[PDB]
Amino acid sequence: ETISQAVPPVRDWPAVDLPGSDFDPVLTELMREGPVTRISLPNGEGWAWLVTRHDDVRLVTNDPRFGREAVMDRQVTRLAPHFIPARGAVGFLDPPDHTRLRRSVAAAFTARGVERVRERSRGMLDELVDAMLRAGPPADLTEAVLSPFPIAVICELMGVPATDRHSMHTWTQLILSSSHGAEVSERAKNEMNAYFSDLIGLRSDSAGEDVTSLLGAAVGRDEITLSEAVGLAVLLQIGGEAVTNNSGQMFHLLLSRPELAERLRSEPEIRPRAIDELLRWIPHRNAVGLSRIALEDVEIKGVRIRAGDAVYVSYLAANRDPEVFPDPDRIDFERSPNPHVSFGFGPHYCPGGMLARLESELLVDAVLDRVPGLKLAVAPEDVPFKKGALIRGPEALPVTWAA
Ligand code: HEM
Ligand SMILES: O=C1C(O)=CC(=O)c2c(O)cc(O)cc21
Ligand SMILES: O=C1C(O)=CC(=O)c2c(O)cc(O)cc21
Repeated sequence: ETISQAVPPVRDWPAVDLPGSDFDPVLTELMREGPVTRISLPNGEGWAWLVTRHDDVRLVTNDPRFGREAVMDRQVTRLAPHFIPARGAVGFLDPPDHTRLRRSVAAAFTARGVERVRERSRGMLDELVDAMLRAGPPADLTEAVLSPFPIAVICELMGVPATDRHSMHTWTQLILSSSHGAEVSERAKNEMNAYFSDLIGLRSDSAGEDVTSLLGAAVGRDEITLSEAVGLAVLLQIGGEAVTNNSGQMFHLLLSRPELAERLRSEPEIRPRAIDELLRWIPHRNAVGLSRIALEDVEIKGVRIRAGDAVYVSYLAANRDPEVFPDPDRIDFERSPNPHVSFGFGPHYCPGGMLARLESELLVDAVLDRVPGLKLAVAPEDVPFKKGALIRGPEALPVTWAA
């Protein structure tokens, strides 16, 4: 019985700033190589496994045999020189503890929960768009709207005072500053970890609808510890700005394809489905994020993952799975059920998914029908994207309209 292979060599995945929303050439390679591959990233050390197919990604992210808690142990190979989550944040918690932590704020993030901030956010967005309309056609449709809106929405939902929004943005970008943008990221994490400790403890020891009040209440009832509450609050706060990057890519795409743009401009009722397809397609991040450690031996597509080995999943790769999404690279606003995974999978799935969709829907409504014929001020290829980041997106989005 011939001796075959299951030894894909370790392939280096250097830090590379990609153009616009173009797919990562290296990930394409890894995908076709096989369902299970091995990678080496800029920071940390080792060669972690990489899963890329839709079904296997769901398996790894939803199976108790793969944990996050142990990732803190050794120094797994990764993109960021530092680890983003705190030593007790949900990102580094497994089911037992992870479950009661997510349960503490779950009601604030369901479709029903986030719809409660819908109208409030709409007014907030109109104020930003109106201010832009007042300034003048030449505008940066990121600094004017895409950045300020998501920041205001997450701050209002978290219970962060408007006067502190600038601090949140400063710290978040230093932490997600592609991390290799220094490492000054650790001090920024600590400062943010101190801010939320104060907020949760200070004032949030009463009754409010905001998330920090909810967390403070849970801490007071001894349901979760401080630190657990702070760790979760910080990840929610930084994650809230993910909509800036993503919607930036969303509008760059739309403004690059007149066919797609007019259809959304003419058919408002198809916008929710269309936005979900865009979310599937847009390559949200550079490379991969946070791995999981095999807690025991597990076989994936004929490959034995040894206990202790690190394993990454690529949600971007899974969203381009030919088997699940026929003609993966094509943007089809109709799309069958299309269960992408841009918001992750398993216990760690994004708590902000519904909120992100709500924000994107409001942004599209305002940008397409509030601003008279908005359009890119330069060629799609001339739009500058962030070069040295974790979450991909425009550094600036030059636009004009018709006023
Ligand atoms: C279109 C915008 C967004 C995208 C594409 C996105 C995507 C993701 C992905 C891929 C993960 C990884 C799941 C894993 O660990 O395997 C994640 C986690 C997370 N996201 Fe988002 N996200 C978005 C917006 C948000 C927003 C607005 C918030 C704040 C409400 C948020 C909060 C979080 C948190 C707290 C986690 C960690 C969950 C955990 O480990 O339990 N996300 N997100
Ligand atoms: O763990 C990941 C991860 O592995 C990939 C991500 O994109 C991500 C993210 O966008 C936000 C997060 O809170 C966590 C992650
Ligand atoms: O981009 C990353 C990333 O590269 C690793 C992360 O762990 C992470 C995270 O825990 C939360 C985030 O919002 C983003 C990230």
